[PDB]
Amino acid sequence: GSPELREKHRALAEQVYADGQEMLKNTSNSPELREKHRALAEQVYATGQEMLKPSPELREKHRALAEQVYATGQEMLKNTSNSPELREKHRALAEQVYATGQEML
Ligand code: HEM
Ligand code: HEM
Ligand SMILES: [Cl-]
Repeated sequence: GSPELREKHRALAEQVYADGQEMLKNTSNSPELREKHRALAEQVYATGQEMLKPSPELREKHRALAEQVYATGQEMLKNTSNSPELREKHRALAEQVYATGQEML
């Protein structure tokens, strides 16, 4: 429907992934970086919704996984330090979101 919106979503997704990976490599991240990631997360989520307004079952899966990853991140917003356990459970989920989005491409 709108390729411009799809590519905005993609580019935002890429940037979420980069600071995610960047943040993974540090025991403590500045609030600036943590906030960039999460503002970007908010905008990929928003652009994804905008597109719902491939197959329906694949979009459904991706959407459900997005919500789960976003809800997971919100819990991490309350923590000055997120542990390996938390950080890796979030990474695993986020990986499934990326995969399913790429499966639609
Ligand atoms: C929030 C985290 C999300 C991430 C990291 C994410 C990531 C991606 C990625 C990487 C793609 C493939 C883009 C490409 O390579 O061209 C994609 C496509 C897509 N995403 Fe998401 N997504 C997210 C959330 C959502 C949500 C919440 C929705 C819907 C409510 C959504 C709907 C879509 C749709 C419909 C496409 C395919 C668009 C098209 O084919 O024209 N996404 N997503
Ligand atoms: C794909 C969609 C993703 C969404 C919607 C998302 C969302 C969030 C949110 C809302 C937070 C809370 C921010 C904070 O604690 O300050 C967060 C934290 C985090 N995310 Fe993500 N994230 C995604 C992908 C990733 C990926 C792929 C990685 C790693 C490769 C990652 C690594 C992290 C890390 C390490 C934190 C914690 C930062 C810290 O404790 O200093 N995220 N994420
Ligand atoms: Cl804490």
